[PDB]
Amino acid sequence: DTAKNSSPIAGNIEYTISTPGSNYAVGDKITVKYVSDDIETEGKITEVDADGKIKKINIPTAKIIAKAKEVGEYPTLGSNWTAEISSSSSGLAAVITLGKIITDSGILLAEIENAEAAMTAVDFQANLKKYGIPGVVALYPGELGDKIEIEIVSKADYAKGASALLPIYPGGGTRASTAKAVFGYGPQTDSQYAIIVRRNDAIVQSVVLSTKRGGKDIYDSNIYIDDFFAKGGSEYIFATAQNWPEGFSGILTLSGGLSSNAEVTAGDLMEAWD
Repeated sequence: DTAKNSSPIAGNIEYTISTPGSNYAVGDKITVKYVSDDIETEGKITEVDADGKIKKINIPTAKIIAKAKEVGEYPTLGSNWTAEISSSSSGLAAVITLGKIITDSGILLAEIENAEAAMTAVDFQANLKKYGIPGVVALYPGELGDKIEIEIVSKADYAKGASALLPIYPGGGTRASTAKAVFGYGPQTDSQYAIIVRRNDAIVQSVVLSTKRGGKDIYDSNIYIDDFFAKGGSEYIFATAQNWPEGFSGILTLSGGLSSNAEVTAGDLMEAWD
């Protein structure tokens, strides 16, 4: 069929800011209802302009997806579903129109020598910005990449240790940060992020990398994201600094991994056996 690498884009809900309105604020809550009953109440406005016009929002999808599957509307959704901004907000007049649950990861990597071109392609990048997440994906295409989860902690949030409750994307909820428990040494600049890669409850990689060209670890090793990955720094994931949200901390669930039927080996099955 079609090969795809698991990404943080799949699993999100399409949205359009049909009318931006005005006087809204970041943090204003958003409710998604099904046939006029609350399903998800922890959506939020994530970007506004100077006049309070809504620019970006974030809607967690775990409860929406669970319900959609129950009622036979996954992942199309449709006109049974509505989004609204909490009545407590100062804003007015905005209209948010919901679409489907995204199943396309939006990315396929082949040889890591051409991966940066894929990672920085305009369509993929537009979706990273729209959903407010960094571009971190499974290195190899296939369903197995869905089992990779990334935990990312900024310098400011690293200092907080387990007091930092990290939001989980795109599903919702939070989880206490493990970065201070896992690393001896944390981010050294505000361009640096502790990245923990887990597969099947096991940390398979953990490293502090930078979104700033030229930044290095204590051994003068290059830790700028795109370089680190282009040079084969990971056997599990690939990433870009482009549109990495400044100060991002959070947990990324990857999905949408898909194999080309002809390319699957018995080895891939063994590796999936858990």
